[PDB]
Amino acid sequence: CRYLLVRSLQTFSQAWFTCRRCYRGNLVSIHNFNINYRIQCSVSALNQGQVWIGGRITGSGRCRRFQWVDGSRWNFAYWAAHQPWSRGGHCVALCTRGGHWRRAHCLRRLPFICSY
Ligand SMILES: [Cl-]
Repeated sequence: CRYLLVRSLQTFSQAWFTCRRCYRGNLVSIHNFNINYRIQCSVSALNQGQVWIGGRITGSGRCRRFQWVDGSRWNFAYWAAHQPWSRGGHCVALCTRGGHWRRAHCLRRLPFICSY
């Protein structure tokens, strides 16, 4: 899986369409632990504690159906302790320290990982 770290802080939608606009891809869609580690390796120097990825807790009310923007299936997740319920927004963000996933509010401006 090819992935590119963009260091500019942008909202989720911004990042999503930024990946599509600049590199013709999407926000990274992680499907195993290897990619999660390599992506964790690429975000070991980021001061920002989190980075956006393609995850979406998209559910009408309380359906809370995790889904990737890229459309790929949702078969893997590396959730942090005390996650991912009763906290956070609708958009997922990978914690730079450790590599565990979080739930963040989409309007937050954080670095992101573009796939290509
Ligand atoms: Cl939100």
